[PDB]
This record gives sequence, structure tokens and C-alpha cells, in this order.
Amino acid sequence: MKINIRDSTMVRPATETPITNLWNSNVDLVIPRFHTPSVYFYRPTGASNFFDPQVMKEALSKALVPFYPMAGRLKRDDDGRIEIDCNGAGVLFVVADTPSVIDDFGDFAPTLNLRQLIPEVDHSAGIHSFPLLVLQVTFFKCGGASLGVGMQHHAADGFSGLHFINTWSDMARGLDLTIPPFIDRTLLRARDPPQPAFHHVEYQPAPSMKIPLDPSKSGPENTTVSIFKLTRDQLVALKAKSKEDGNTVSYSSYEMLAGHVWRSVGKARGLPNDQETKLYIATDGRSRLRPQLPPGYFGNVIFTATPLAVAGDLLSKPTWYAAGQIHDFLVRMDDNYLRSALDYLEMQPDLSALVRGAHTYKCPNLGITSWVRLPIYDADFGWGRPIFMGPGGIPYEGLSFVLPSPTNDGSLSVAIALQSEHMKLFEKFLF
Ligand SMILES: O=C(/C=C/c1ccc(O)cc1)O[C@@H]1C=C(C(=O)O)C[C@@H](O)[C@@H]1O
Repeated sequence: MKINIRDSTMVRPATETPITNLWNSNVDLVIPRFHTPSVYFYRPTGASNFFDPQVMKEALSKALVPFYPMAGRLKRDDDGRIEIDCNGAGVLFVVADTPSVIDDFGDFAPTLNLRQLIPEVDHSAGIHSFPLLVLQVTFFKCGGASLGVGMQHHAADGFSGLHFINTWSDMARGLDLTIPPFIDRTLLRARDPPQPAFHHVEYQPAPSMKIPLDPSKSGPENTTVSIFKLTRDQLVALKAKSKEDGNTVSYSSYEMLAGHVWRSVGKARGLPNDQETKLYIATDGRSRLRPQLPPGYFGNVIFTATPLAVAGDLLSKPTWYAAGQIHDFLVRMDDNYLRSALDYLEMQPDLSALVRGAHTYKCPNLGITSWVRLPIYDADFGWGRPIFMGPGGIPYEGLSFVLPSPTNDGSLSVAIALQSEHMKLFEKFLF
């Protein structure tokens, strides 16, 4: 797979936008470190029109007016806290061609070479030196096209990011903004003085391997990225296994599936029985906060659930015990818990230490982030909804994504990075 860059524009908002410094909340900071990668694939309609760069760039310009922080830069304030400099510097927009065809990607596992569909960002220079959002339209030999998105994590979680990408697609089709973005993260400010009510397991360091891992089997260089589809048959069977061993409790489809992936990764890694394994669950707090955030709220509302088990229990007990741990952590996260979380973060001297990253998800642990409830298939720019949308790469061993079906057949996909030798075994997930 070879990419030939054709054009490259720094697209700025269509009109003047507020010059201001946009404050980041604590959950805007403890978010992962770079640009969240996502990719969209589109069949050709047969039209010459197809993903016309001018249409895209003009629509992008317009959308960058209500969503003007998206065209800003990272900077530090006087106390050294990272904030968004709303300077309207612009968004990088690349047009590329490739002799490859879409079908060459087979199943769209977010491998390294799929990452090639998003432009690369050099973070090693200034914090201020790179766009918050990088975009690439790649035209394939088959007439199809892909949209690679790389959005700096401080700017937006999935709900706010797709609020922009979809408003953009709407604007490309001549439509107007629907829900205007609410741009003020101070709603997620910690109380004064802070007052944690809980011990937040989610922000305690992840279990390490009791036995150090072989750096030739472990590490970035010998990790595989695959995806797997589960049919609604397999999912229905899965939720029904809540019955097993006389358990009367009914857990959610997401709980049983997450528990199943967690348990299946555990078996695959051949963990010792006394080894602890921590599951990281990105959790939208929009529905839990009880004053309740405005529609269009622009930023991160990601809070974090972290069920934990000893592999001995996790692998020997039925799947619903895993579901139980997950449920027990998810159900505690009401508004009172999330307010605690903000206060707890506030009382840490160095938030950079809590920024989740490779060390967070790597074996013996696991991250599972659900995109199932995200409107990922709504980006229609005038030539149809995408046939596929998922992560643009999974850079961290141990991180995984749950994607919804592009066709509403009740199937789900798990996209995941594991160490090579564990990946084959991880088909054990189709038990
Ligand atoms: O899900 C997201 C971002 C999604 C997103 C999708 C489309 C966009 O246009 C913009 C953002 O962030 C997550 C944060 C992580 C965390 O909180 O640990 C764990 C990671 O797997 C994951 O990337």
C-alpha cells in the first residue's frame, strides 16, 4: 500500500472567530496523549463529483466557524496547564491517491498501514506546532475514497468530535448546523475546595506483570492488530449465558460482551492464576451528570470505570462473574461519583502522571472502548454513508474497540491490538 500525496491545505474558518484561550477540564487532561485516529470508507457513486476537494474544503471552512476551537492550537497557561489556543490557525487537509483498492484492506483491521490513511503528526516539536485536527481524503484505484481523521484528544471526545465531523458532512450537502456547539468546559470545574467522596480505583496505577514479559514477545514491535465480527446470533447466545450455573441476575448485552472480551484476552495471554488484570472502560458521563450538560457541549466527558479481577477467578468462573464486576463498577458512577472524580483529579499535583497511555492498557490489563453508541455512520458528504468506520490504528497493545454494524444487522465488531502469539489464541473469543 503506497500513498501519493496530491494536495495539502491549511483550511481556516470561513469568517473571523473568537480569539480566546479555551480552558481544559480535568477529564480533558487525563485523556490519552495525541490524536485519536478514525477512518471512513466510501464506495464510488459513479459520479465525477465524488468527494470533490473544493466542496469538502469549503464545507470544512464553514463548519470551522461554529466549531472554531477545532482550528486552534495547544499551549500552556501561566500555571503551566495545557489549554486550547483558539487562534484560527486552521486544520490540515490532505488529498492523496493510491494504486490500492479498498477491497485490498479486506476486513479493515486498524493495522499500521491503515494508519497511512491519516496524515502523520510530529509531536516531538512544540506543543503548539501541530494542528488539533488532521484530515485526509485518499482516492483509491477502484474509484472509492477514504476519510482519515486525527483529532487531538484535548479538543473533543467521540460525541463532540463526531458532532463536528457530521456537521461538516451536513454542510457539504448544503445543510445548516443543527445543534450548535456549547463551548465552555468550566461546567466540569472541580468544587472549591475539592472534596473527593470516594477512593477512585480508576486513577490508581494498573497492575504490573508479577513475572516480567519477554521484550521480544512483548513491546510495540511484536503486536498484532485484528478485528473480529460477532453475529447477533453469537451475541444473543452470549447474553443468554447469563443463565449459566444458576445465576438469576440479568446483565446487559454490553456487560456480557465486555466481560467475554476481558475473559477471552485473559485466557489468550495465559495469565498465572494469581495475576491481577484491570479493565479500562471509557464511560460517557453526559447521561450521568444530574444537573445535565447542555446539548452540543464541546470537549471530553470521558470518565473511567475499572473493574479488576484475579485471573484465577476471572478465567475459572462463568462469564457472568466478569459481567458482574463490570456492572458493579458501572452502576456506582452516578453524578455524585463523577463529581468526586473531578475533585480527586483536582487534588493531584501532576495530572500528566494520570494520562492514560501504553502503560495503561498493556498486558496484563485491557482497555475496551465502545463506539457502538457513537453516530459514526452519519458522515454523508453528498455521496453516501460510509461502508465502514473504525479506529485509524491501535497504537497500544491491550487496547480494543467495539464498533456497531454499518448495516444495522445486530452484529458488533471487536477491533484489538494484542501481542502476536496471543492473537491466534484470542480466537477463543468465538467460543
Ligand atoms: O474513543 C475515543 C475517541 C473517539 C473519537 C472518535 C471520532 C472522533 O472524531 C473523535 C474522537 O477516545 C478514547 C479514549 C481512551 C481513554 O479514555 O482511555 C481510550 C482510547 O481507546 C480511545 O481513543
